[PDB]
Amino acid sequence: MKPEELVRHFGDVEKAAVGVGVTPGAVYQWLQAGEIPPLRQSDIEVRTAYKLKSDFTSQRMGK
Amino acid sequence: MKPEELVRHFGDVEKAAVGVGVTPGAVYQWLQAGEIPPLRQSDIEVRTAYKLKSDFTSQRMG
DNA sequence: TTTATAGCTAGCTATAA
DNA sequence: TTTATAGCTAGCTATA
Repeated sequence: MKPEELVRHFGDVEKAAVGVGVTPGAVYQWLQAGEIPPLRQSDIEVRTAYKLKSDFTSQRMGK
Repeated sequence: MKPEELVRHFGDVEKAAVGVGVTPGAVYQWLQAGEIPPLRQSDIEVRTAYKLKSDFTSQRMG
């Protein structure tokens, strides 16, 4: 999943940082990079009960 | 998931290490500690197509 | 609220038995 | 094969 999809999912940056257990500064860094680091994407996919999918899972499932 | 479940799943430490994209020495650390680090547990769950469950998922389904 | 970035350390890899 | 641990940096937190 892309940082903007994470922000849509929880509603804003503050709620996204609380939703995945980081500081807002981590979410702004993902947004600026246009990318969530890979173990983090797995952890977000797990912690959201797969409502958000990692790039790994989307690729594996054939997009 | 516990480090013993991870190793039983792949067959041995070498195969576990290849299976989750780490060196065997990372797997020996998890076994000796008795725990796999949290983000790592999530990655193993995703990379095994949910065949192994993180402690988080195990607890949530309980 | 967001940007920019210094500064730290968990959790790896590398190594030497 | 496994132990013990040094060497190291990605990816955070803390800040300004």
